[PDB]
Amino acid sequence: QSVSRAAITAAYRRPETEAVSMLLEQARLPQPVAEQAHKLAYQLADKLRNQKNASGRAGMVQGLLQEFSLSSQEGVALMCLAEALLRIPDKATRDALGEPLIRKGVDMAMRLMGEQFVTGETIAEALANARKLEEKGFRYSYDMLGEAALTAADAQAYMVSYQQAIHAIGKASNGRGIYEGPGISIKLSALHPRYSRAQYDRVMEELYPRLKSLTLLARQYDIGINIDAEESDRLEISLDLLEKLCFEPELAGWNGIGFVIQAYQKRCPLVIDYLIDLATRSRRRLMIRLVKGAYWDSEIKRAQMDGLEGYPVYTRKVYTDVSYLACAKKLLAVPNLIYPQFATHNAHTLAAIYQLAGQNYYPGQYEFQCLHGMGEPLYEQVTGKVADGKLNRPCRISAPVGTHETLLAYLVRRLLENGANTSFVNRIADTSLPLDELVADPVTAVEKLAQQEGQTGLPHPKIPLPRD
Amino acid sequence: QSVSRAAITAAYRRPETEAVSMLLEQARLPQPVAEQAHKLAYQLADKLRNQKNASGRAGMVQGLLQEFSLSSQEGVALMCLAEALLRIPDKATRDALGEPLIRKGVDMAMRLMGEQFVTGETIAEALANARKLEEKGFRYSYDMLGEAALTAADAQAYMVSYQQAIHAIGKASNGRGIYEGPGISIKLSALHPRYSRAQYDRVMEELYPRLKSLTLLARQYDIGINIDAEESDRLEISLDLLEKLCFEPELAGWNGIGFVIQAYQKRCPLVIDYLIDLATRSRRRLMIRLVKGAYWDSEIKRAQMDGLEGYPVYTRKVYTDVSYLACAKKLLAVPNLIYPQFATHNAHTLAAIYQLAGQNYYPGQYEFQCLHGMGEPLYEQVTGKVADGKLNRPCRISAPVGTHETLLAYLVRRLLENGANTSFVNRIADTSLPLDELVADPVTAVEKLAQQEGQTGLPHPKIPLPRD
Ligand SMILES: Cc1cc2nc3c(=O)[nH]c(=O)nc-3n(C[C@H](O)[C@H](O)[C@H](O)COP(=O)(O)OP(=O)(O)OCC3O[C@@H](n4cnc5c(N)ncnc54)[C@H](O)[C@@H]3O)c2cc1C
Ligand SMILES: Cc1cc2nc3c(=O)[nH]c(=O)nc-3n(C[C@H](O)[C@H](O)[C@H](O)COP(=O)(O)OP(=O)(O)OCC3O[C@@H](n4cnc5c(N)ncnc54)[C@H](O)[C@@H]3O)c2cc1C
Ligand SMILES: O=C(O)[C@@H]1C[C@@H](O)CN1
Ligand SMILES: O=C(O)[C@@H]1C[C@@H](O)CN1
Repeated sequence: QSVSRAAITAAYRRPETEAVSMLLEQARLPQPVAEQAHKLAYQLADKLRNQKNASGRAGMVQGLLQEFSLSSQEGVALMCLAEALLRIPDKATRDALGEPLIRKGVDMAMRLMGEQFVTGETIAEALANARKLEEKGFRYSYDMLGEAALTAADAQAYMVSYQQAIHAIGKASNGRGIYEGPGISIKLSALHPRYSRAQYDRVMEELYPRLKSLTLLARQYDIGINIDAEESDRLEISLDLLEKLCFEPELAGWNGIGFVIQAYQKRCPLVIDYLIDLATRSRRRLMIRLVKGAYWDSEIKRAQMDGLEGYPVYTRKVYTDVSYLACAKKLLAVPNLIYPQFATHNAHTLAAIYQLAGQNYYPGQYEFQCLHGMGEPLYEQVTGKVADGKLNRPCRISAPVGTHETLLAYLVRRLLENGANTSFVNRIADTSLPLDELVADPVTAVEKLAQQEGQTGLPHPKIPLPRD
Repeated sequence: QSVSRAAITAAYRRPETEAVSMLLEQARLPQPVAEQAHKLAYQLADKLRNQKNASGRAGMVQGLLQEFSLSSQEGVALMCLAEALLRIPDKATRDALGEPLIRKGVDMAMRLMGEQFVTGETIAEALANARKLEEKGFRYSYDMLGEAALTAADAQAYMVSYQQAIHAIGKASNGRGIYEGPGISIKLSALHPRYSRAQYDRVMEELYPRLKSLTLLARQYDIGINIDAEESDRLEISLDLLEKLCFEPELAGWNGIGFVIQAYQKRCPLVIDYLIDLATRSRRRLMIRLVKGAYWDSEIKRAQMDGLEGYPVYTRKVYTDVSYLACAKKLLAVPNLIYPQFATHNAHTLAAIYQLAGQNYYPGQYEFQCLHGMGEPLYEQVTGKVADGKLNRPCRISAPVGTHETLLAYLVRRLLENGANTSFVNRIADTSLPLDELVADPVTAVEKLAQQEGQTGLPHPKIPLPRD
């Protein structure tokens, strides 16, 4: 392997104490920057939590819950009485006074919960809904739902769906280009049957020509085409595919190839070193989506079953946060080689990147990204005019496109993401968690754990090594 | 009295059968127009009811509620099971498996429920919030809360608050003018102590100079100034004040004087005849807000206590709807004399006015109006570009300004309006009421009642004449 590819391989499952300790100083925000990040994060989070005065109203209730020492079901009774009294029109009057059921249930629960996350049933419908936010400075990436093709027929249908989508998105883009215009994202697992266990030779013979074909088509329309990151044991083959793609003569001088990297992997910073070298060698600017990672629960389960030396992902959420910040700095350092796209719904992460990107933002420096149904509220504070009290930073919304028949896997990942006690979007909804705790700096949090536990980067107490 | 003033007086409490029968043909929409009104009303109402697919989702539930014959608490249990199952990360695993308390309570209930209806605590705060919707084509009228001044000191404080508000609104308007720019609305009951029983001479000596002063100030800034309509026994004195105001030399050639008329009053069409004559004589275009009326519950109570010959308002809601349509046609007929401002949250009423206004709309022909916290959803379909799927008709939002100390009366009127089974905004939320019933034409509804009951315009069966 090349020097950079070899380094990736060696970092695959390196001990967490080692991995985290190495990231810490790369992730640490300079005192000035950290303060500004905190203030901005606090502000974003406060505005989000207090949208319709939710907190102000809460304070009003408790202010009476004590003046009468009433229970929850008590204060409510009083409000009910007060409401009835306020409905008296005249003040004087007021004053004076089998398995199919289970299978169907899961299917329906999936669809009801999934609606919030899906932009459209078809690409035409999705694209029709774009103007509203695009006119506000938002951008879109269309995510054709459906993954892990099991059969040759399945993969072919996905291929056809991508091609049609590119034509549609490309026509809608109308030459807006890879930055301001919409793009598409693809899953390699959709393009090859049984990708999960597919061998190198067959992937190169069969998947690659499909990847190349879609990419050439995207280039014809000048839209971004992003390669999604999936399970960790497919990282290596995805890099091999990316490597080959970047050297296609027909793509020379075109910077629309995108690639996701997952900060929850120990390999992430090493993947970045490789990508930097690849952009240099292939003479392009890569569009890189930095995400934390959507498959954590499965990654942990998988590793515990394979009984290997360790995990390919961190076991404490705060370590993934630290990894993201360290990786963000690396990406921001090389604007000639990478267009960083910072996917996050986390107010601290957003504010940290905003400060790390430095003075003198220009549109092509970077963008934020979010998932439809999750990020719009946060980014409505971010994308738009400074005069309107926004940050004037672009956000690209990932917009799922598909019917109920393709929704399951995506929906499950969203449930895990939204339901996890560790998730920012879960904690922001816990009004008992103080804002300062919510937007706490991850590097400092890691150092606090280190002082308490006796060393930096210990694994989660409840997630022992697979061999234990 | 003049011919027009005399006609108003004679119509004060005319029998409902007579009043309604007289309105019917003036209100009747030409077959073509009625159909277009129905289609548009249905569309507006459907989009409002189905915002986040509320109905589509409802249909999905019942589709299973029968396939298993499950109770409400039953289907819910299944969804709960399905949700837990969908939280299993790996599919294989899933598959295999005293009076102060009362006074305080009323105060707090008032404030919690009132927030949705109040734009700002102060005029500066209110004005700061205007750009968002103004940029979308909305307009504002600021409603300084506080009415029915009891003391001289009270009225003076209201007067000062209005003056300060005009300066603020006028500065914010910045010469946008009476149509495109914000205006203010005032209550005569705020400007004179014990207005409810005030005599003509004292009102002319004391209230009028205040009204004149505010109006001259509004003219200096070229903003609209609207006289609110209050209880029915103050209609006459309000007309006397308006009459005098319209002939002030300093207001000559200025068309910013506004006046509300209430369609629920039997006098409404006669007031319009008077206003038409007044605009002609005083050589101005009057800004007229046609509203249905906010004091119905109190009007009925008042009449039943005074034991008079009849009611000054209709006793069936559908009659008020008919009155509004008849009155709207009268206003639209005289664009040189009146700028009609159609206040309503009712999709049928809106659609009917839209069609009645005819072909070749121009911005200065008319506007719609709504209350903050009630009308924005409906009018988001209306104000804005045709290309964006809107109707391109302006709506002016009435924006209450004030603290909790001035909120009570306004809030109570909003509770009655929102809570009434007869209110459009209440019925649209009743998903068991078919859309077609919701947007049913009021003239046809009245004719249906007439055929069933044996004559047109009978009073509400539950609201006998006061002397009964
Ligand atoms: C536009 C877009 C494209 C995306 N593409 C991909 C993609 O191709 N592949 C993909 O994998 N994800 C992808 N993601 C999504 C992504 O990974 C999740 O949305 C993300 O991890 C949420 O991070 P956050 O900063 O919003 O929330 P945060 O609440 O701050 O962090 C959330 C998360 O931390 C991690 N985590 C949770 N618990 C632990 C733990 N105990 N130990 C270590 N880490 C933990 C997870 O990665 C997790 O999702 C994409 C997201 C967006 C917005
Ligand atoms: C910008 C603005 C300014 C306003 N200014 C004033 C004002 O100065 N004075 C004022 O009085 N109102 C004023 N109103 C408000 C107003 O009168 C109510 O908002 C209104 O009546 C609601 O009508 P609607 O078409 O939205 O609802 P709809 O549901 O179609 O009709 C509602 C109503 O019909 C009436 N009604 C209810 N029951 C009966 C019945 N049994 N018999 C007869 N009629 C019945 C009422 O007038 C009532 O509010 C204003 C409203 C707005 C938007
Ligand atoms: O599948 C997922 O969970 C993420 C989100 C999308 O952008 C696609 N990759
Ligand atoms: O007081 C009311 O109820 C109405 C609404 C405002 O426009 C003022 N008049």
